[PDB]
Amino acid sequence: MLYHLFVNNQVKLQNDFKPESVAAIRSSAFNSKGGTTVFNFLSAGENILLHISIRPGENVIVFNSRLKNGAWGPEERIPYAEKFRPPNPSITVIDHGDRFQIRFDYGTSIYYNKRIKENAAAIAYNAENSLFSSPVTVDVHGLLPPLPPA
Amino acid sequence: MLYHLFVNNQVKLQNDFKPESVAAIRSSAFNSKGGTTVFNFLSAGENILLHISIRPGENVIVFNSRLKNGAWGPEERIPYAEKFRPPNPSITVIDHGDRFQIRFDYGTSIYYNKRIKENAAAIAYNAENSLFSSPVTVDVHGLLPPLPPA
Amino acid sequence: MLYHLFVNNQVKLQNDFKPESVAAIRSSAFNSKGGTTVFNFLSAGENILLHISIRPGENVIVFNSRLKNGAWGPEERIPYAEKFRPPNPSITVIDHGDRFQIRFDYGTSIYYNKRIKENAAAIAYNAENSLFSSPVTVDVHGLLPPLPPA
Amino acid sequence: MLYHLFVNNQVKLQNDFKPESVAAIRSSAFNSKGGTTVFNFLSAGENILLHISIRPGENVIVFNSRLKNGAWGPEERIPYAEKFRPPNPSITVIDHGDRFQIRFDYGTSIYYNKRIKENAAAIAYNAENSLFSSPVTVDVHGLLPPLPPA
Ligand SMILES: OC[C@H]1O[C@@H](O[C@H]2[C@H](O)[C@@H](O)[C@H](O)O[C@@H]2CO)[C@H](O)[C@@H](O)[C@H]1O
Ligand SMILES: OC[C@H]1O[C@@H](O[C@H]2[C@H](O)[C@@H](O)[C@H](O)O[C@@H]2CO)[C@H](O)[C@@H](O)[C@H]1O
Ligand SMILES: OC[C@H]1O[C@@H](O[C@H]2[C@H](O)[C@@H](O)[C@H](O)O[C@@H]2CO)[C@H](O)[C@@H](O)[C@H]1O
Ligand SMILES: OC[C@H]1O[C@@H](O[C@H]2[C@H](O)[C@@H](O)[C@H](O)O[C@@H]2CO)[C@H](O)[C@@H](O)[C@H]1O
Repeated sequence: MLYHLFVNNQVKLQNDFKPESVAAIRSSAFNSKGGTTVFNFLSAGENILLHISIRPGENVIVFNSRLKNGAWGPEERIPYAEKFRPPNPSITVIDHGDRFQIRFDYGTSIYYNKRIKENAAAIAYNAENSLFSSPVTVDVHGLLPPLPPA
Repeated sequence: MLYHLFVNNQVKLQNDFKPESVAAIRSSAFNSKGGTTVFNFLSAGENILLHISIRPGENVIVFNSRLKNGAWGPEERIPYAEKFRPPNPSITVIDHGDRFQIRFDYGTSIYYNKRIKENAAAIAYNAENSLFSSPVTVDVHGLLPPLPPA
Repeated sequence: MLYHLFVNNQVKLQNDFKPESVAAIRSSAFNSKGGTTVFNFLSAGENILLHISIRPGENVIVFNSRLKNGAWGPEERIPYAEKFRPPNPSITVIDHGDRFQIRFDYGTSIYYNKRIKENAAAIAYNAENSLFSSPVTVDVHGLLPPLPPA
Repeated sequence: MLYHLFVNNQVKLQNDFKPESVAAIRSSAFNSKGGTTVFNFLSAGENILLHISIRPGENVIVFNSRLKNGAWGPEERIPYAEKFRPPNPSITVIDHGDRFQIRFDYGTSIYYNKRIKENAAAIAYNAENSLFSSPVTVDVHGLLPPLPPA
């Protein structure tokens, strides 16, 4: 299923993003001078199941969760440098049931254990001076598709 | 290469669309009540190498070519009914040197012999009440990529 | 990388099967009357990092690990029924650093935590009356490849 | 549909290779010192609809056709050099209805007009000292599948 997720907006998923589900986020540009760019996986109740904060100017990507009206939990971080590949940087999120797998263009995957057991109903995109394009292409799968030889 | 082609606009390609090149056009929605939607493959000199005019009312897809300041030549048209598949309708164009191959969601491929011997420098998208999303996700290849077993 | 893994034989990998690596195993046939078929991911020192024992009669798929000259540890098994899809049954293994993820044609993914902290140097295939073809087509990736929209 | 086409043998297609059909041939090796290697697309009547003769020692690839007990027609040739890419060279054949498209690893595609109007029922592989592996992996499609971004 294809979606065009615009900045400072979101897309309501046709089906719940649940275990086995794959979200392929791809940008049609890379604005090297952009600022903090955020991507949230929200539940039907608007809880933030997976928060990804891409901070170029702090050289770190922060992962967290929080309930609609709750506080943030502990931050899980990683170096921002050499993760994205211009001109079409991408982010791939896979629900492995007990945790999420987030793969960027470079480096090994980041594993985030689930903190709020609920499936995702929507994907949000927030940033004032986005690091990526608007919209970004999002192809959500019900499961891993057949893979090409390369 | 990923491009986001907004309606009544166009996208300047990073490299010429030439023989062996494949353009994968995908929309995140299908507006049944949509009007006439047009996709053009333009050359550097703005010649319309391949004109794809989708007409729901008139029930046909019309293919043509035309120089920037010239007149349209004969039309090669086909039935519009049962070509697209909602919610993510698609259009794929492949350059085979002497002719273009066009493929939709349903039916067989359509072949259109080249009339203006030039490569494409940009892809246009026009519509008053587009049949598709805005923008449309467009993936351009230099050659046919590795195929999945399914 | 494409390998043809013949039965009761193995294939020496061009590069270590490590975290982020994906192995796409596919058979060109399914022999219903097949017996116990085994696939092993072996380390340079011939340790059996991941043992996949498919048992049609006993109706289960058994996962285990073992040092070259050591004894098997506890078995992590699952029901065999409705896992494969003829005529081209498949098995996919992905290394996630701390555990392996196994996927068949049907059902959800299976996760097996690593027991022997070593990378795989070869992939073995054993069977008296194999359930699959000989050889089996095997595509190994360094990282997850680009995914088709479907 | 997957097939394992062994040298000096063939594979009977589950379905007729006809217009829109794609055959993806991939070798798991490249024997640079190998000799002439042949791949034939045969009809149910054993007519050779598409003959591909890969001649390294003559630096040419020859295309031809002929009926089960008929003579060869005129040869359509091309340079052999820099077409295949080790260690996993490939050949892709696509039926465009009025002609075939043959793409190797490098160079533009070769277009062969059909000479015997019949669909293919089998694919043969002949060579004394093959340039490729045995078997070769063959994934035949009923039509072009969804393409990955790269
Ligand atoms: O935890 C995610 C959350 O972080 C906020 O920023 C934190 C910052 O990381 C921390 O070092 C500082 O002490 O407190 C800030 C506020 O909690 C972001 O503002 C917010 O957008 C999320 O990304
Ligand atoms: O042929 C492409 C061109 O068609 C124009 O419409 C045609 C119409 O299809 C034809 O039946 C009539 O005879 O002439 C019209 C004008 O030449 C479209 O208006 C134009 O945008 C192109 O799509
Ligand atoms: O556990 C992997 C190992 O199993 C052996 O068979 C086991 C059998 O599954 C178990 O029920 C019994 O208690 O012990 C047997 C031998 O330890 C297989 O023979 C061996 O090949 C591996 O597959
Ligand atoms: O035409 C395909 C056919 O060619 C045969 O070889 C030809 C050769 O190409 C030509 O130059 C010579 O004059 O005659 C030979 C016999 O026709 C191959 O022997 C045969 O296998 C096919 O590849």
